Amino acid sequence: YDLKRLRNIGIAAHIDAGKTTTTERILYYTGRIHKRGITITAAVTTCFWKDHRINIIDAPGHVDFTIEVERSMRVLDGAIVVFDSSQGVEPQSETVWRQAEKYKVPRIAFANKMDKTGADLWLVIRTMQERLGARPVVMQLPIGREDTFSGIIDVLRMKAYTYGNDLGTDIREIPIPEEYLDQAREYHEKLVEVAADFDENIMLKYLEGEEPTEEELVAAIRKGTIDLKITPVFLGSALKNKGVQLLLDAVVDYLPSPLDIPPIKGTTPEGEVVEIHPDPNGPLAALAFKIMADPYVGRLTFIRVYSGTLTSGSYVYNTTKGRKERVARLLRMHANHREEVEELKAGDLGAVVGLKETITGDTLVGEDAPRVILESIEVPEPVIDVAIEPSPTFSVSTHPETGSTIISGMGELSLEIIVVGKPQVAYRETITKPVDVEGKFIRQTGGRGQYGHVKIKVEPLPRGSGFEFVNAIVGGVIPKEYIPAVQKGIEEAMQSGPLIGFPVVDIKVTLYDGSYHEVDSSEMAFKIAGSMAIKEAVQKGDPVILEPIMRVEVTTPEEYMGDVIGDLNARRGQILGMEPRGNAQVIRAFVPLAEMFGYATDLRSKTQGRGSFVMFFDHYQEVPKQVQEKLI
Ligand SMILES: Nc1nc2c(ncn2[C@@H]2O[C@H](COP(=O)(O)OP(=O)(O)NP(=O)(O)O)[C@@H](O)[C@H]2O)c(=O)[nH]1
Ligand SMILES: [Mg+2]
Repeated sequence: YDLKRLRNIGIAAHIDAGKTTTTERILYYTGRIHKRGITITAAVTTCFWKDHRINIIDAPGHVDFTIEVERSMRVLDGAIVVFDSSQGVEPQSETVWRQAEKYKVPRIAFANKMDKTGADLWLVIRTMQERLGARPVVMQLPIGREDTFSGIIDVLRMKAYTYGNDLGTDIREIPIPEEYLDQAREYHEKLVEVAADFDENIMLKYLEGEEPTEEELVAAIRKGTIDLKITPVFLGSALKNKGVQLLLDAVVDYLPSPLDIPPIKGTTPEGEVVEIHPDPNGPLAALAFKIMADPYVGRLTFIRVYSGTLTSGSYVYNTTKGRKERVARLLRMHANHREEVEELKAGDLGAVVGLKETITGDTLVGEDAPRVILESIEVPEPVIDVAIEPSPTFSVSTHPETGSTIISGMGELSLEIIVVGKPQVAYRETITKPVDVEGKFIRQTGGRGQYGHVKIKVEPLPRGSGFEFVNAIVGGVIPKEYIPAVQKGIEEAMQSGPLIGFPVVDIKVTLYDGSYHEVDSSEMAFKIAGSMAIKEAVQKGDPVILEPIMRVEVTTPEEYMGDVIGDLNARRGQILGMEPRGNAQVIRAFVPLAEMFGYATDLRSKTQGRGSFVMFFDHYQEVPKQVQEKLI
């Protein structure tokens, strides 16, 4: 174990770019030494390359636009960004890129599919400059083109490589062929010129015409990469097994260890925000980031250790839940087998066996360690509903729309992870003026007399105040044995209101009068009496509809910046602010959830596919008269 030799990485790309085949070839090359039909299912997979441990953190999720991604991004240290060489940086690659600096994560690029017709390194470079404002450094040059792509020039070390087959079984270092020498020389000088910006010493040699050392140049490019200022570009063909080992070399060379990235923050008991340094002999602090029901050992919990050491066969403490846990065994997942380990130290990742109450996002500490918390406990709201009848916001409930069960969540595509219904907004209903009404069920039904009679007062309560019920009955006017029945009825009717059928929310109900019959009264009669009363009260109380208003962040290139604002205002929005993020602009806005349906598509049609958005429930508000009348 040595912290400097760890490379915690994620591979990021468009859906067609080659993330999976680049991953699997990586696992191939890394596992040849010493060491059924599946798509690699393991949140973190460990492997070895030139005396370094590479932990590949997978981010499957789904549509990868979710806020779930930031956990994946906080658990890894660096990224390889994979471009498809025919296209340059792609609309989503532009968003995928936009996520990475949104999280201060050092990245290298991999210009993939260099074998495919259209493949052009230069189109990748120029578009990274123009669209992403990236400052790419040309680290490699291709030998041949498309179908003739056969070799790669390393312009840092001025070496070339040629590939005999497409199988990854024949690699040979070769001299830079003569017709690429001028270009190679020219791009070497450019790379020295970049490196000179990060090392005074190198600038001087550049001016004097002295060649710097491999070590210096690698260091200077490493500095700039980690400092987020440059992006070394590498190229190849994962499918035709060319460029992959040189990519792995670049992971070691330029990507950060856990010491190279600023440390994670924690909230202590006393409430302060403290930094936590990767010290293995410090107290234990770990974060769970995915749970898997694997067959062989049952519930697995994957963790990243930030400080201290997690030991097999000991007790830990879950600070997010306030609970003892027994770590029965610790495991690592390799490409073909699982390994039982005695411990897991700071800066490392693995899986734990035997945990019971630990969910993803939860903090684990040593038994006598400081009780710190790493991820804000915020528990979001249930704003969308889906009738899916043919705990992390896949909540399941049963109420109105008899014989239909619902899956409530938030974020159109974001709640859609379990998903035969269509997405509906969670409207509420309330009154705007106090009323005073009666409920009366006086009937001959079911072999006997039935009689219930309640009078209630109903007021609206400040927005968000909830429900209040008061019983102001005097001298058994309604017999005491029946009050629970009438409460029960009031509650039942408040589940479905008068305008559109949704729960009633911010009202105060006061039961103040009524009457009964000495033989004919019963619990059933007073239940219905109360239910009748509240229905009438909500109709008479000049009722209004409350919709949820979302907080929205849209990131868009400046040229479309006028067209998006136009569109947001057409969606009954209010434009709150606008602060830049790279050569992009982020527009914050309030907008109704009713107006955000299929927004991902309109934004991409008004933005040439390069803009994206995130969304959060903020508050309930009334619909204007127009929208209410129309909501029928
Ligand atoms: N010509 C060529 N095709 C490639 C290369 N790498 C991948 N492909 C092809 O491109 C397609 C996408 O592969 P894949 O690894 O699934 O990409 P992905 O980004 O993982 N897909 P997704 O994210 O949707 O699961 C496949 O047909 C794959 O074989 C390459 O280097 N050259
Ligand atoms: Mg894939």
